[PDB]
Amino acid sequence: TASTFRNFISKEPNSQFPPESGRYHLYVSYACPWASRCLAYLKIKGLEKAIAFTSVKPIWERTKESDEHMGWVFPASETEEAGAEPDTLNGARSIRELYELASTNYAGKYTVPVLWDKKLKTIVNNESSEIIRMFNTEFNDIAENAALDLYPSHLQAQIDETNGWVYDGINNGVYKCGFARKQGPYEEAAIQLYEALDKCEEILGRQRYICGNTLSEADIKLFVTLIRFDEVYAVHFKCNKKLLRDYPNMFNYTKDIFQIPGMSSTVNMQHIKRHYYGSHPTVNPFGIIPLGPDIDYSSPHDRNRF
Amino acid sequence: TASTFRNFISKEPNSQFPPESGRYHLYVSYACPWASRCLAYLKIKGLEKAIAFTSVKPIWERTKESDEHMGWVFPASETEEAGAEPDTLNGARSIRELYELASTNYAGKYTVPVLWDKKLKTIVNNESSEIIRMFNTEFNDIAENAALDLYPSHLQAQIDETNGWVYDGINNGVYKCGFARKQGPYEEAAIQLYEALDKCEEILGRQRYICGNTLSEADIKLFVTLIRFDEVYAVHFKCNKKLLRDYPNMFNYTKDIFQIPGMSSTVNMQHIKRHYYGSHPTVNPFGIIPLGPDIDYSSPHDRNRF
Ligand SMILES: N[C@@H](CCC(=O)N[C@@H](CS)C(=O)NCC(=O)O)C(=O)O
Ligand SMILES: N[C@@H](CCC(=O)N[C@@H](CS)C(=O)NCC(=O)O)C(=O)O
Repeated sequence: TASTFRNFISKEPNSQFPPESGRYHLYVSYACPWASRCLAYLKIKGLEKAIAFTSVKPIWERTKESDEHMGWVFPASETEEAGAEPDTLNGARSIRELYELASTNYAGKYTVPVLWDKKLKTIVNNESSEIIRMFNTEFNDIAENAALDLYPSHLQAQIDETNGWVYDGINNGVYKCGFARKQGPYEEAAIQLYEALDKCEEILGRQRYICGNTLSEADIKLFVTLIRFDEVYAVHFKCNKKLLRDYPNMFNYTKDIFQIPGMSSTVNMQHIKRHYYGSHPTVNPFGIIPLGPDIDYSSPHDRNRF
Repeated sequence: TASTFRNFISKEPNSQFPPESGRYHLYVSYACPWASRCLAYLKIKGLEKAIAFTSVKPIWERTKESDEHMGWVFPASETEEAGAEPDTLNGARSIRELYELASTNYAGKYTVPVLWDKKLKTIVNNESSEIIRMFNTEFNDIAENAALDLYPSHLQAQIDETNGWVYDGINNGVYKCGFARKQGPYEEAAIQLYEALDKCEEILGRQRYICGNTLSEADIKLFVTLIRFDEVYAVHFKCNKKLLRDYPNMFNYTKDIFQIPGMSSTVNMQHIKRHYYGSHPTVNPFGIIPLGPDIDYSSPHDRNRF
């Protein structure tokens, strides 16, 4: 009956959602940067056994017969498309169906990520920024890497501040450029985007990570956008004043984070490219997929110089 | 009454078109690479006084009321749009109108360039490859730079051979990528495109120009495509396996040719970008113009190292 799903896992008494192992399930798309945040945290914090995940198909399809709604769909079998698995948990065929199964009063969009609860058969949370916070603290009793803290108290002020202008300028900014229907609004977003990127470039020139000498939540939010920049945003969203490849610091910075154990696991460039170029006949009518620079992010970087 | 306009200026007896000064007129668009070939030759060979030129508006508009045909149009006045001038010669309002005025039996496309004859009130030629040949030899009696030969006999074999695979792979190849409606054909064009570009890169690593140590016709045909690559082809036509900026030889090679006296005169990046992104609601519905890297091609190059 809920109109929104913004609840939290909690190690507190009288909590609807305690951090039990095998209880929760993460629904994602490799293509979506926001969902990719959560996949990164599962590997970084070592929550693989605690929380399994399933990825939908990259290209949108029709979710129902009665209306022409387009969105995320699950494959019918494991062999239908690489990187995608059917929803064996609830037998759903689309993300939309999972929401409807949780509540007929849901008023939001049918988006990923989705943190599902197997016990109450409901959606705990569908906000990536919140999912990664509870992935960072609430599962430390069973996390393979409990010590690792991406949101330590002494950084929260700087992380929240960084997240601020990085969200508006970069994470969400690339979409402002792509969804712009007028020249003025486009240039506003593009200008502000490369102001933010230059700002990052200067920071990462003095230190290894965006908020100091250690990895933080801010780095994961930034990385998921950068890893998609030259292949998608630079063409699909017309963000071409400068490519990531041309930012020496951010470029090696992306390689560095990509090469962190378990991170490359969460980058599926096929799903990334297939989704953006294949699910928007508005912006890309014939659904052609650019060749792309095909950069090897496993290749050497210079970020150890710090 | 002619169905085609493929005639030649000639210093021969009994020739319909002798190379008289002030007799012929060149109609172009700064945006079109093929037309830009001819502008380059006018400045290189020093034919400014001999042959005047007029540029149409970059963005296509309706040419008639009775049908919805879109194409080149002249401004009504000199102040309507920079880089464009009205057709004061024949008072035409579109390129289409110039063709119809030449012959009601014309069966080709209403394209630029157009080499017009003021005497017979007709179109001499509308093929860029041919226009530049007669710009190179037939006006040497009045050319400010008569000595300069871009198609000297001892290079014709190599120039024609270079022009061969450069036309299919690069000059026309970028369009094969952009007009591709299917993935397979796109990848064919994109693959073949970057095979040709790599081939150029290797050549220009051993020598200054594409056909040896001196500028030739082959260089002008290549340059007009390269100067448009990162701003247009790399995004609009999805040619993004590699940007020109990333080819050190071809990149400086483009700067070198750009800086040849009178060449920069023929590069109007505004017209270039406005046309491609503004005249195809098919490929680019909202007609948004990417910010673009805004490269200064007047900046220093390393091509004198030869
Ligand atoms: N606020 C959400 C954003 C999630 C989101 O925008 N997801 C996109 C994928 S990139 C989506 O599933 N969109 C589906 C739709 O709008 O139809 C978060 O940060 O987690
Ligand atoms: N074969 C011609 C090609 C000219 C050409 O394709 N021009 C284009 C501009 S890039 C044009 O005027 N197209 C107009 C149309 O097709 O409607 C040449 O090499 O000169």
